[PDB]
Amino acid sequence: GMADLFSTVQEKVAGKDVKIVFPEGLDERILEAVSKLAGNKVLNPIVIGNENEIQAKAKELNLTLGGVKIYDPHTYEGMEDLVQAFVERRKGKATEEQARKALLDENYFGTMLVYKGLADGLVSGAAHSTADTVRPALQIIKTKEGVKKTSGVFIMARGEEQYVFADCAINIAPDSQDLAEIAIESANTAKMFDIEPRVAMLSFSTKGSAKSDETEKVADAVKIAKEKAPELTLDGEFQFDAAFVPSVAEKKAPDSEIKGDANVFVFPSLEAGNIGYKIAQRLGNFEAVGPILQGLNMPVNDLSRGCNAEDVYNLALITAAQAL
Amino acid sequence: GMADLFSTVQEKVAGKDVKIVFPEGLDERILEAVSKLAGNKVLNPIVIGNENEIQAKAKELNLTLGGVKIYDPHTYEGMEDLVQAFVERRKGKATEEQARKALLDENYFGTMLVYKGLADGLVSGAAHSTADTVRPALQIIKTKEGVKKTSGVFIMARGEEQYVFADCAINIAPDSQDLAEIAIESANTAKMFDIEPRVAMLSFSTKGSAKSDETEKVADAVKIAKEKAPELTLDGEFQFDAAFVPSVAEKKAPDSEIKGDANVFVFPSLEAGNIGYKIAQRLGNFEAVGPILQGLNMPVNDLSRGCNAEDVYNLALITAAQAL
Repeated sequence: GMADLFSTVQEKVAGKDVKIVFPEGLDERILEAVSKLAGNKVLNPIVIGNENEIQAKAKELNLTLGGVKIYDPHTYEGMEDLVQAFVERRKGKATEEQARKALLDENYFGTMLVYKGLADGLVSGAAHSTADTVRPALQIIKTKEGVKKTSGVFIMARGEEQYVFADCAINIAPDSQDLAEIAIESANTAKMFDIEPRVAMLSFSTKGSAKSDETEKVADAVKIAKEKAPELTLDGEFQFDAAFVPSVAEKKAPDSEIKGDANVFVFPSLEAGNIGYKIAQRLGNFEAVGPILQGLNMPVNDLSRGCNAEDVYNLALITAAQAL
Repeated sequence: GMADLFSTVQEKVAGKDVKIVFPEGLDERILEAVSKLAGNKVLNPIVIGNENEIQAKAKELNLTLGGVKIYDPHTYEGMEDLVQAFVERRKGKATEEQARKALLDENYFGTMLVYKGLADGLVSGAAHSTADTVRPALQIIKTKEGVKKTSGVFIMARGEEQYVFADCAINIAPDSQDLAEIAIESANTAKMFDIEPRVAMLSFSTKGSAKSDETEKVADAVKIAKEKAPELTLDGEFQFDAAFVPSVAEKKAPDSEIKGDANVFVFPSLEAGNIGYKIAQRLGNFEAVGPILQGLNMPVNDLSRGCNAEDVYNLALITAAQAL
């Protein structure tokens, strides 16, 4: 099912020994996943925390920290090189004493590391709010070329069915500019899982039906997106019908690239997207892969507190894929 | 499936010979439905339009207009009375010449009838925009006691599962007052189909998670509703998880009337509610009964252009139930 989908990712990732930092060094979920990732030599895990503590924790979990590297912010040699890199990146917003204090935090340390090439991607979240992960990710590592914000996609899968759901996690109330972006960036993220982009900007009316600011927003959003990325197959302001079942596509809106065959759905707002993926999951019995951030300079992803020890492993595979 | 749900309604409706007006007299969907309703003596259909025409059209669909009554705005004997009743209900907003013109419109004419007791409910929409149906319904018949607006609910059903989805059709951007309303009104409508109300005001966070205007809105809504209707089992600001799966309920928000067993979900906005019932339908493979308006003084419902001849039949059953 969804598993067939990760082996695809792990295929590209395995062997290229990509470094992924896991700030939550004492978390057994992280440890178990790290211990196994290193054990099968899929990628190079870098844990963060006190070595003696981490080592002892791994032993009570009957684990071994094989090809696993450990960095402790209170011992790390490159500190001032880092502390100085941080203050410079914060363009004055940070004193030296501040940066020093800041970098003693596992998430910030781990991010400075990804930032200075000493790691290729970060993976945290199993013991921090999603903000605490995405925060530094935005102060330090920043967004790529023509991107202004990050968004969280969700790979959805049921047997052969695989879709992407646009920003059901970060941006609360996106505007025309943002939606256009989420669409384009999601289409790129969908490439990673070997899916062929076909975006459908969702709303509560199809190409005209109801006309309010809400439908304009999405509509406007489609112009901007079609304008920026002309080749991307994406038409806009579709109800889920029009976007999902072909019969309804020709009735409500023919003469449109999307012929009721969209596989990347961009929601109009966080209220619709979050409730959306969740209904698809709990009601449609679709497997759902947690929020995957996108559009950053370097891969950074957020696990859910109470995640699975195998969720850490897979987020890791997705994160290392984004870096490759 | 859904079918059992209708026999339930038809059980209460059949025999009490309720009158339902169908303004779209020349529509074959209405004619086929009206022909059958009258055929089984379920209710008393009143079609609106030219008799010779309607009669001729019934002929080419191999229909008989048995216990079906036909009213023609251009012939109706009580028209003078109706025009005056309209001007009065339009408190000066309409001239006499204007009300006369207005009442020659099948939707307005059928609404005036419902309004003066000559019919019990109206059913239109098979050939008019949803605006054209709800318009006169709001100028003429109006909202009940303490209701300020209408909202469109959807009965959802898959096998044994039956739920109600809050305003996925009328109100674009509801506020705390409206959401609170939609919740209470939807809980009542849910009674009609023999469902035991358990409202869950949805959003993108559970009791506290994220705090923005958006979560406040819904949260505020829950106070207003619990205040107004103390006995109604409804707790608020749940993500769909919290509302749908018990495991998630005790984790994210125990000490709440809703223990992951909600069966009436009130969405925070039309973008979420419309995209929501449709994902449930096309992905969850749930059967969805089109928009059912609620809270008006007299039943008025809207079919979708391109509905089923059986969709008219069932909307009629529901509309007649709302009247009883």
